[PDB]
Amino acid sequence: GTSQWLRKTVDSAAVILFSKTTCPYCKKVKDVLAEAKIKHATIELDQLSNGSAIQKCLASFSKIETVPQMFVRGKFIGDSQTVLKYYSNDELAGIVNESKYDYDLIVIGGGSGGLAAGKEAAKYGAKTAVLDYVEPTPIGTTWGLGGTCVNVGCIPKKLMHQAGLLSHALEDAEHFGWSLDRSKISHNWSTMVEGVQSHIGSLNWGYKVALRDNQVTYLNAKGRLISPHEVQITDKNQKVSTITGNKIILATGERPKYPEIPGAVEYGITSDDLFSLPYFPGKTLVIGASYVALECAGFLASLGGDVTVMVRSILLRGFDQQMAEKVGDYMENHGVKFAKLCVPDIKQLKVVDTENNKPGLLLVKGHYTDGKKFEEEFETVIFAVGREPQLSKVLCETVGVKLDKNGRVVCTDDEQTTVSNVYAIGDINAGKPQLTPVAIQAGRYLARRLFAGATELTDYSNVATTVFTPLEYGACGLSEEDAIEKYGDKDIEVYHSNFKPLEWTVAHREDNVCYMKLVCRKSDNMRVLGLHVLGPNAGEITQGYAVAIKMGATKADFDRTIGIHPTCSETFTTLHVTKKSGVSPIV
Amino acid sequence: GTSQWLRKTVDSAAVILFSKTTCPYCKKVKDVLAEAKIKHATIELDQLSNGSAIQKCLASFSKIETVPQMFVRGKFIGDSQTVLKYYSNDELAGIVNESKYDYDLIVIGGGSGGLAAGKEAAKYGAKTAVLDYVEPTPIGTTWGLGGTCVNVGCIPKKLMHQAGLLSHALEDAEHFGWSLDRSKISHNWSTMVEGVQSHIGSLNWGYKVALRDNQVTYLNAKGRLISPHEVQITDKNQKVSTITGNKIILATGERPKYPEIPGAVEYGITSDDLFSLPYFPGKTLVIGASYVALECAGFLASLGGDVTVMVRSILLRGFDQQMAEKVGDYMENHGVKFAKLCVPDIKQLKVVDTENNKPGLLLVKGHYTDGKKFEEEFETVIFAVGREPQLSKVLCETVGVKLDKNGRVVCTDDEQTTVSNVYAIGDINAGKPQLTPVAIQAGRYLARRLFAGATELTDYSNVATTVFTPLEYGACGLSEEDAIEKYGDKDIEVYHSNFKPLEWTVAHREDNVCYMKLVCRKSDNMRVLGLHVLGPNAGEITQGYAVAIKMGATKADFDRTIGIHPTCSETFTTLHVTKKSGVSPIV
Ligand SMILES: Cc1cc2nc3c(=O)[nH]c(=O)nc-3n(C[C@H](O)[C@H](O)[C@H](O)COP(=O)(O)OP(=O)(O)OC[C@H]3O[C@@H](n4cnc5c(N)ncnc54)[C@H](O)[C@@H]3O)c2cc1C
Ligand SMILES: Cc1cc2nc3c(=O)[nH]c(=O)nc-3n(C[C@H](O)[C@H](O)[C@H](O)COP(=O)(O)OP(=O)(O)OC[C@H]3O[C@@H](n4cnc5c(N)ncnc54)[C@H](O)[C@@H]3O)c2cc1C
Ligand SMILES: COc1ccc2sc(N)nc2c1
Ligand SMILES: COc1ccc2sc(N)nc2c1
Ligand SMILES: COc1ccc2sc(N)nc2c1
Repeated sequence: GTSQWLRKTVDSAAVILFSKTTCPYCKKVKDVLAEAKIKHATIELDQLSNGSAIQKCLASFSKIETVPQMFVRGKFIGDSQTVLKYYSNDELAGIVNESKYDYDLIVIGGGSGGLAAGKEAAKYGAKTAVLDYVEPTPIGTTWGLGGTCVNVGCIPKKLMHQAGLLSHALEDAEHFGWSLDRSKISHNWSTMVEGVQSHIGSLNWGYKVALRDNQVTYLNAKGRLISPHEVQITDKNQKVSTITGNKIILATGERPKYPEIPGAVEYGITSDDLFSLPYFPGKTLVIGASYVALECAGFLASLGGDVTVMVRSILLRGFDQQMAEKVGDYMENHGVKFAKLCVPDIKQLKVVDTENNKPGLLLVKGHYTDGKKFEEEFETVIFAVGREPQLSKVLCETVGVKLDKNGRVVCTDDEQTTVSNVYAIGDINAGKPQLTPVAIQAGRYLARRLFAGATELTDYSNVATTVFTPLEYGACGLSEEDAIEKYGDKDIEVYHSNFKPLEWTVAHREDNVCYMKLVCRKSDNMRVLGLHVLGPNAGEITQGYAVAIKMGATKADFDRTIGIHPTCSETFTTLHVTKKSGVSPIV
Repeated sequence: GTSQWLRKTVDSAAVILFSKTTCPYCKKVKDVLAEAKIKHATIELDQLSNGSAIQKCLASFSKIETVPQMFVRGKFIGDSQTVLKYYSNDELAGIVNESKYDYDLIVIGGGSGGLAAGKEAAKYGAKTAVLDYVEPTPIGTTWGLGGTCVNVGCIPKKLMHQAGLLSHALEDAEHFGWSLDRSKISHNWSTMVEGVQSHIGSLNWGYKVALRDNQVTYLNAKGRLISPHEVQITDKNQKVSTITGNKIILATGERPKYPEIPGAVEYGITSDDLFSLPYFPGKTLVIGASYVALECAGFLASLGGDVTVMVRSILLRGFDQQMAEKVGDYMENHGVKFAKLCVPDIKQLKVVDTENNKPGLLLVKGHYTDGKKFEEEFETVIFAVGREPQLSKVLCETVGVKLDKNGRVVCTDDEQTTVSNVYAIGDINAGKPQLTPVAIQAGRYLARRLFAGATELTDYSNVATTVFTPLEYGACGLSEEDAIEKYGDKDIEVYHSNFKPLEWTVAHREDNVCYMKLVCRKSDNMRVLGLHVLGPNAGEITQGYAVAIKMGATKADFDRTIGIHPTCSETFTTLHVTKKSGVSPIV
């Protein structure tokens, strides 16, 4: 119990001090360590409810039972007299840098999860390397340190969403008394992209500064795991070499898929290319119906573009389908065209005009599921048909790391792979939600367990989401159809209501488009199984409720909490119309 | 136990059926009542924990132990056969309408609490009257049904705040690529007031339709309680008469105070006048430092006004003072001027030009707390120095209703006054938070206890708030200073952090002005005592966390919950810097 924890903690910690807050000999050792600039984990036994047992177990390692005790990479170094001995004899620095491997930790992948893991590990004295390389897109697009979210994901996507939201702010301003004329105003794409990219550039720089300031080695090189402890690296001159590490974290993420049709790779683009594109896409086809497809089509339409979305089967597969349909109906009422039940079978009519900064022109041919034909011209074609890893590029098959049928890494609930010193975090961890805050939490918590004796695991259940379509959609927990499948229709009650933002009244916007519902379990005290909201600032609205759902909130907890007025979120505190009653949810 | 609940329910309900969902005899009685358009409460005994105990207890009133049993105003009326007998002989309508009083319920006051109480009561067959009258301001301002929030409070105040927020949307849009020039755009006060007043008028009418469709008698008349059951009314022609009622709900609210100085009533205005003012206020002095004072000064400055606030001592007395200082510092940096530690001693220079729609001109003279003098000219002077009831107008002292030293009604935890059939709700209920959703919950919950046999009480603790200053401030729970005073400094831990909205990056707004903190109790598992956030959309951010705080959230609950990215709210899920540590909170 305690003894198995202590043995795991001593074996993998890089530099660790066992201590008590009240001991002057411990304080004496602490003072020497960072005077020598030695980072290390510390465990204060007088703060743990079974530190008495832990203190006894230490003797199995050191032959002594007192504090302080200092260890390095699994070996007892000494008590207070001995550490100080090594200090004044100039032997300490070499003791703490002695290692079987080049690094205590090698992280393959410099994105959301890998940067978080690497920085946290270095805080506790682990000698750490972070490797990052960006394979160019088929047209040559590349970018800096930070991963998919920072460069070609959450950050530029929401900034362009905000640019689209501002179009309605300009419209609304007239009704609130401002003198501008919305009809005489236009949008400049390249001015937007320049501002977005300047912010991304400050993030690239900020990450390189942060790794420097934590004493992390950053290598802009491609990594490949060739045995449990050996990582082969290839740098920008094609020089190949091998570095070794005790623990390995795989954190290499995914890249967009292309469909296997003529012309797709040659003449289309993906989200990887869109966020730094030097010309306005113009008339655009988006192929796909994921949240990436709908978000990109949405802001393009708000920025003045002529936009079509070609949908294989349904919108937002895997999300609540009543909410998916309301999301799409709103988009279709504000500009976006949909080619439903349709797939592509791409021809080039004009080459991209790199000089004058203009798109080319394309003929797209496809068919509907009944066999009728699709044929139309577009200036830009964007594929948003899913994302995949390519771990046969990162991971030799002889190492023994097990993958699933989709090519993701099969892990235990502490992120361990089938190779005992190798872990995986982020989008490549099979079965986990593919989100930046999850990858960050998993990375930081894993670093603390490896190098500071922590025990807390990452909790992957009921993680809230937000889809940033022109009208935003936040959710936490089960869809209504999943809840019914799991418990049966008679054990599920659904409370719901339309609402109108107060900001929308003077602006003459729609009365009954925003919507929210709570999906509850009758036989478990009306437990809230899932929460759904369509409306402005849906992410801000949803976040706080995710804490209450984590704690097991019921309908009664929502009723006894009082609202804040005037807000959209307060509508969750007075819900009363049930779906079974058949009463209308309009307001 | 069960005995005394049943007695209370029978004596108080207007029309109540005791039933079981499975019984076809109950189904037949319900249908008769529905056809005769008789509204009633229903208690389904087969869905209560001790419904079997109630069923035998009903014998004390009816001499029968069976179901259905119908009661009217405390009298047993009959079982299925007997009720059908009265229906067949055309005797039912007179039985259900006969009462010792004109009304089952008279509500004095047609505002947030009063309208909610009256509509809820009528849903269970209580015969209800709602009285409302708006005594004009000193310059003659008056308005329609709905109360302070609807007409001169939360609704018009947040609509003008939105108009002010749009000035920053206009500035921001240039940086996101839109071609307007904020420099050549102006604001028209009267166009704004017209749109706001048109929405308020749709609410006045909506409340009159709602009362009609619930069979509630609405009298636009001044009401005065002269004995426990007698209400004297005065109408628009000064015709005086008396109506009687079984239960009485006092819900008359408050009005703004004026300071006792020359010129104040003659030449100043209050928030009561501001929201329909026919001319732009111009150079404005706001006297006071409550949330009303600051919210009004904030949007006036954003609309292009020259605004000064005169502060007697501190900003936002009663709120967290660190937070209040950050609110005031933001307004000072964005154009509001402050005259600190200063009170007024008002002179007319120009009379309001009612013809060409222009303000007058005033001289304000005052003095600072050390003795220096204040003297300066303003076009409009707005007093926001508090609000008070005047129950001497509403309530004869001989009736016996206890008031406190401030003139508010002293109530038990079920809103009962010292006169057993008289209740008080909303802003006049002493010691309760003076907020619109509180009044609505109190009113709806009380009507159900009186007329449908409900037992749930209103919970007044940890009610969340939002101050809609130009940068908004949301809170739920204790201020930091109140926590320290109640538990001691050694037992309080404070986690805090600055943040920057992603929307502010491309717009080049400030890096370290938004701010958030959690105030926690160490010896109670790091219980979250209070939550505070300064930033955009603060009310949307805070609302959901109020459910978690109601359920007893700890810091570990905030830590194990995952963030939604990119949002402002997610910063709460990863807080780690403590105030004790001395580490900077900047980003
Ligand atoms: C358009 C879009 C929008 C999104 N919006 C959101 C959103 O709003 N909110 C949200 O929570 N999530 C969002 N996501 C998801 C989010 O981007 C991912 O979940 C997150 O980036 C995953 O982090 P990661 O560390 O697992 O991988 P990544 O961030 O992809 O990092 C992996 C890194 O490793 C590098 N690498 C790969 N192979 C090697 C190798 N052999 N050697 C060295 N380096 C290598 C990659 O080039 C990359 O830099 C979005 C994704 C997309 C595509
Ligand atoms: C400027 C301002 C801004 C505010 N903003 C907010 C906000 O953002 N959020 C929030 O939660 N709260 C806000 N409030 C507070 C909110 O308005 C009040 O808490 C709420 O209106 C109180 O409701 P009530 O039912 O107690 O009284 P009221 O809403 O004031 O209604 C009482 C009614 O009774 C009438 N009456 C009085 N005497 C008699 C009589 N003798 N006979 C007949 N009728 C009579 C009055 O004229 C009035 O119409 C704000 C208040 C102000 C002043
Ligand atoms: C549609 O109305 C809007 C949209 C976006 C924004 S950003 C801001 N400050 N105000 C608004 C108002
Ligand atoms: C930094 O640029 C790089 C880094 C590593 C590699 S491995 C390869 N094949 N090309 C590159 C380019
Ligand atoms: C316009 O409606 C009214 C209603 C009641 C009264 S009592 C009074 N003094 N004036 C009025 C006006």
